[PDB]
Amino acid sequence: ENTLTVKMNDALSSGTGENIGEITVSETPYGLLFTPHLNGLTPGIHGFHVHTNPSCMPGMKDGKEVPALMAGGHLDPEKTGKHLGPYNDKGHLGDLPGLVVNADGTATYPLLAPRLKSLSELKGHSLMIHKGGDNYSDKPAPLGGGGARFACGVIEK
Amino acid sequence: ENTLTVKMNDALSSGTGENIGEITVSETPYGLLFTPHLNGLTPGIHGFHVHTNPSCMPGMKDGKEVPALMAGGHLDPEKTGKHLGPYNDKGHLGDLPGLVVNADGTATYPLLAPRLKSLSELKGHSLMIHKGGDNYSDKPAPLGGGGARFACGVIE
Ligand SMILES: [Cu+2]
Ligand SMILES: [Cu+2]
Ligand SMILES: [Zn+2]
Ligand SMILES: [Zn+2]
Repeated sequence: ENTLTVKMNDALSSGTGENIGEITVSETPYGLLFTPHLNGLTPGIHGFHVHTNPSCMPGMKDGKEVPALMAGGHLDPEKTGKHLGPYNDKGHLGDLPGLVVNADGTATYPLLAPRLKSLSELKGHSLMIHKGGDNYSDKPAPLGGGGARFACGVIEK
Repeated sequence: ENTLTVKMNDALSSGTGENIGEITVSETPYGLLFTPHLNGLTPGIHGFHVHTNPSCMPGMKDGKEVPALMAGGHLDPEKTGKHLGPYNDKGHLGDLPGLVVNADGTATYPLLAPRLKSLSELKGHSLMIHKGGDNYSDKPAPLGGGGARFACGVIE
């Protein structure tokens, strides 16, 4: 393909929740462009990453159900172990720019991830929108401060 | 490392208004990164572009003083005459990603312009923040719908 469309749903401790739209991913000469067509989100910047597993299912951790835990960690085929954002090749390949949410809860602003070059790199993985933001660092909080997983979609094929 | 710090000031019909912070420009392997440290803006997305002239002063047009008119138009060394945004090399080279302003009126979210590669490409030009947004197209409104010029900073 030259584009793909990822449906995004809210992540619940019990499974999958409300559909909040889709994200269209296209290839550009500068990398992958993520153009959201979403609603249902808190205004501001949200952590936004490709995660390793093609699942948005919840999982148990320290006694409690965690929404979208089965998506696994940030996509990291080079096993860097480091959350350094979309502009640093020393960290997770799955680190995308923060998702920008408008005051009415829609997300429309397009996001360029220059380190990703082909839609093939997304196949068999998941897209994640977090409750918190992303300062592209593991300091002062791990994983950019994204925290909990709010919405999720699977890229199959 | 080599970075530029561009002070940004409100643009008024009578001249230059109050400072609203600065934008730090850095070079990355993927292009220039504009990291804003601004305040005093309306929440939302603002048209954000490099303009040709190293001035932010106002000027008269069709009988009215226009804020920051002296910056000229969008930087366009290839004379494309088209506004197509930061990801499309068929339009103005000066087209940057829209400036993201938080609910409290501050701008902190960093913006990558992949088509710009060296800080030297910004010397002798200006950075412009518009009142309106930017849909990276000349339709439905020309120049992405940025409209009037709200704040501006000279580089060199
Ligand atoms: Cu994530
Ligand atoms: Cu402009
Ligand atoms: Zn990461
Ligand atoms: Zn333009």
